[PDB]
Amino acid sequence: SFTVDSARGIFPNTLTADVVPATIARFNQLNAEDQLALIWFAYLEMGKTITVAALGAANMQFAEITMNQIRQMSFQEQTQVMCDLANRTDTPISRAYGSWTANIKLGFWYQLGEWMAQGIVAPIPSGYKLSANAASVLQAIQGLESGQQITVLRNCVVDMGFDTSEPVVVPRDMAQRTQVTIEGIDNPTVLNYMNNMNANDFEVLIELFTPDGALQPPFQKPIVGKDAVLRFFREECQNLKLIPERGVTEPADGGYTQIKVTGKVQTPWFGAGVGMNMAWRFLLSPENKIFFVAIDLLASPKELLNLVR
Amino acid sequence: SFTVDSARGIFPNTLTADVVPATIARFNQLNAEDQLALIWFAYLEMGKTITVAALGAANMQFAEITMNQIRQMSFQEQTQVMCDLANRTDTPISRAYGSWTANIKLGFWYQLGEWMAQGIVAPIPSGYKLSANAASVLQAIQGLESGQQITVLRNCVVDMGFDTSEPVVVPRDMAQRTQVTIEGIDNPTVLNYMNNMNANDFEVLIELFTPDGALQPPFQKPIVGKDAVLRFFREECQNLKLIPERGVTEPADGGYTQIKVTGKVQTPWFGAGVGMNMAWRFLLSPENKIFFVAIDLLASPKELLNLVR
Ligand SMILES: CC1=C(/C=C/C(C)=C/C=C/C(C)=C/C=C/C=C(C)/C=C/C=C(C)/C=C/C2=C(C)C(=O)CCC2(C)C)C(C)(C)CCC1=O
Ligand SMILES: CC1=C(/C=C/C(C)=C/C=C/C(C)=C/C=C/C=C(C)/C=C/C=C(C)/C=C/C2=C(C)C(=O)CCC2(C)C)C(C)(C)CCC1=O
Repeated sequence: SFTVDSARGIFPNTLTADVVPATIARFNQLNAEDQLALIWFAYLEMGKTITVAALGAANMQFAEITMNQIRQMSFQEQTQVMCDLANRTDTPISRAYGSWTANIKLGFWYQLGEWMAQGIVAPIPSGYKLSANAASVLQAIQGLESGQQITVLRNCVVDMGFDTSEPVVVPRDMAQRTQVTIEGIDNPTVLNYMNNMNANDFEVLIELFTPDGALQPPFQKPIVGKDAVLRFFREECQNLKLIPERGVTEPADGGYTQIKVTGKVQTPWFGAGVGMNMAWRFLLSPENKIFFVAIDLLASPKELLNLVR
Repeated sequence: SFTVDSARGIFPNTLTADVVPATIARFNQLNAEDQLALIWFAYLEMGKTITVAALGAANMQFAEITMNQIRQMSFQEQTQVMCDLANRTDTPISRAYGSWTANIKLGFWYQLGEWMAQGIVAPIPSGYKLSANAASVLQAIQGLESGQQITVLRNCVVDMGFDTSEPVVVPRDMAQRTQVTIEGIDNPTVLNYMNNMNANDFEVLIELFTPDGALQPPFQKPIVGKDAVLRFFREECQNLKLIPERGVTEPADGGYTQIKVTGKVQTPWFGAGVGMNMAWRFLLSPENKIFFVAIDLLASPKELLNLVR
């Protein structure tokens, strides 16, 4: 009667941008000094693109205390803390970082990055050489389209720190809510998944799922059950713009229904500056609830028009 | 024996950018809808220049709660709150805003501005007309050099709300502190004023002043006494870059000494993107303490080379 394991293979010819996890794996072999410098360089040719729209919502007071403690350190001390983070070293600061949600980690580095650009905290050593391995990883990153580039950078940041404040979640006022249109799809479960995402209405959204329903983010394991999925929505999924374009519906065994939708997604971290090409792969129960949805980062815009079996 | 009143006229041929307070005065006559739209337009052609370097230091948790409350409002409700702020209306939100320090007010509008650019909060009405008066004020703003433009915008923002959380102040580590060089000036009181400013070392800095010493910001009244001046330093003066260039020293009556220094200042809100041309006008006591310093926004770069009586 379909498992999460079996559901995650629906629409198998959806070609994903698996260069992204490949490059992350290459990055995770580098030494910490290589990792910091590589991101800095990759940051120098897209850092002015980040926006503050994702902040003001992740609440940073306690993290900012640590940021100011770093700001008071000598450049040798600041360098060591950043290496501790990259190495996932077991230190108090690195444990604190590792406890943070993804948006707080990103805001932490975003602020430190601006402080570095203004000399307020330690820049990357002027005459420091990217190792041969690191130079090749950087070159690979520079060759990716922006949506894949920012995904690599986010995942690299989020994984730092030693692995062991709740964000304010705000549903949009009804008068401003939009309704998507999807060429070839009118199933309200799919339309309302998109619309409640876009309105941050996660309490309505989570009711579209089966009790054991699962959601699989790009290049991640499935998140299983309403509690975990809702937790993921509130922690990470605020102020996305989901812009689906088209989709197809296929019968599935046992009264299930599988739907593929392609389109574009914008993250509040970059706004309209970066449109990532995505696919949503749904498996709906006989009661038309979401038992499984996978969200794929597509290999290229050509995949937006790939709706064949 | 010199008063603050008499001291503020030293070096009188220092030509200031008094177009800045003139344009602020014109702005303060406009209706609230005109004020919001005018800033938005003026913001559209310099908004991507603002940086986050001034945040993470003004601590915004409590202000951000109000920002999220605004984010939840209908566009009609959000519009009214912003008009209340511009009109300095006596409302709870506008009283809260009016109680904030300058950097918190600026961060509040900075975040709302990004949210507006992404549709998260109410944009300016598409078919709204700047009145004839407002169109002329906007044109005047657009014609100013960047340093004067950002000064107009800051003062306009700071004055909103109904007039009735402490920032983390971080002195630079000694190993990173820089020393200015000023062509024609070696008086340590002047050099160390600049150096302690640049290191956020306000407790050392304030000791350079006489007990009754006064500081006059651009187009402001003098701030009088160590307590008030130190308060101003900690609330507003973190992470400036003072880049003095040259200066002159003149004897003054009663064993006093008057010094003029010209150069450039950068604010963390824009980093190196905006260099404001400034003059510092010091009156030093016989004990070589700062009895008075005025900081002038100069009319044009030509004034950097104006050291004549
Ligand atoms: C680290 C470092 C730096 C700092 C560097 C910095 C500041 C780096 C920061 C980089 C940032 C801000 C990266 C943000 C990436 C966000 C992405 C890819 C969002 C994707 C969301 C998607 C696809 C949504 C998907 C969704 C859809 C549609 C659903 O349907 C369901 C939900 C779901 C979520 C799945 C320095 C520069 C300081 C140098 C030193 C150093 O080391
Ligand atoms: C409002 C509004 C918007 C928002 C607009 C926004 C976000 C506007 C934000 C504008 C910003 C961030 C303006 C910042 C200006 C800072 C300056 C001029 C610093 C000067 C410091 C100096 C000269 C230092 C001087 C110093 C020296 C050297 C000393 O020696 C001693 C100390 C002293 C301090 C004197 C929207 C876009 C949302 C539209 C709606 C709407 O209404």
